[PDB]
Amino acid sequence: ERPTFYRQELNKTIWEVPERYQNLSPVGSGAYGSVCAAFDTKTGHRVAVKKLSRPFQSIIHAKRTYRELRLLKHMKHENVIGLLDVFTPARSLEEFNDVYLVTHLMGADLNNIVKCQKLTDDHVQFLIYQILRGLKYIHSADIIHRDLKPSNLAVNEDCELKILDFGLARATRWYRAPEIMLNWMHYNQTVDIWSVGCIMAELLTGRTLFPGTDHIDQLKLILRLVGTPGAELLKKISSESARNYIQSLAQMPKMNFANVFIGANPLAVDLLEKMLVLDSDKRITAAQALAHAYFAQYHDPDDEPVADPYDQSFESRDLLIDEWKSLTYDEVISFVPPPL
Ligand SMILES: Cc1ccccc1-n1cc(C(=O)NCc2ncc(C(=O)N[C@@H](CCC3CCCCC3)C(N)=O)s2)cn1
Repeated sequence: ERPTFYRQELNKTIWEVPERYQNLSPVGSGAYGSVCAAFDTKTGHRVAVKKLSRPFQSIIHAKRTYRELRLLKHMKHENVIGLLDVFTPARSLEEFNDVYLVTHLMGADLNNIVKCQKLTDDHVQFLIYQILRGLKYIHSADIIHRDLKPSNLAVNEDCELKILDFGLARATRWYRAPEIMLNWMHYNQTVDIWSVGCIMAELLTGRTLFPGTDHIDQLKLILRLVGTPGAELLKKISSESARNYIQSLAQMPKMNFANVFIGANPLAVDLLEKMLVLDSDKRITAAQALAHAYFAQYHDPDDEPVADPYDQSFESRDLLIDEWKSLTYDEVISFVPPPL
């Protein structure tokens, strides 16, 4: 039942796509990759079409291609980007050299909702609720985002939010957890919870919480708010050199957040305290945060679903370039679209 394709020049390359997709036009000025908006003649809705770059040039390109298709095929949740379609003009494995991914077309990213102005407390509740609902789902599959920031979060006009990643699945360091920038090495899923705390502060105040000029300055701004490590945290660091280094960027106590977020909802301030903890073993989880009193008007414990298990064992394998290309071809052929 193979569709009829048509060719055109877009982004100075030949795009070849099913006649299903009409009125292609480049969007994002390069910020999303090679992406066009299009009209889906099957549904009457607009979609985003991404063309992958040199997908089987090398073992590293081939494994990156496979990884992104496996992640997108897994994600089935309202608050996470999903795969509407995946296609290739190739009629066989022999001629397989191009991959196209189709998602929802979003309206605006969170920088374009905030625009350096405060949001209302009710609007902040609704946005952060949806990010946490998405993160409960991703974390339940043992997937960590690792680069959450306003540019990777997007809404429609009804303010319905989805999580995406415009980088390489694993630019600015303003949203990065302190353990990552201190090279502490034993990361857990609450690196994403740190990023959510920074984003929530920014929605409430209209300003960046930790706008560091450089790597050193980023850590000094963090430690001025959250303080020098306590005795319980220092006991979990191996190297004398690492313990000296963190203490040399601090020598200062944790501030009370009630003194920093003047005018804010006291439940907002309590939740920010539980997200922005230096010791990642003591940081609140996505599931715990959804039950916090700050989200009473939105929380439904019966509609905060978890993921099917995600087999990540390919990440440990060393395969030949034609093997990664064949595994990718099989995943295109096996795709089942979501319901109309
Ligand atoms: C028009 C607009 C306006 C304002 C903001 C955003 C948008 N906008 C851009 C797209 C888009 O590029 N869609 C095509 C895509 N293919 C692939 C995508 C993607 O997110 N891969 C991830 C997938 C895996 C992650 C895993 C963590 C959770 C999020 C998905 C990756 N880098 O491998 S997104 C849709 N809407």
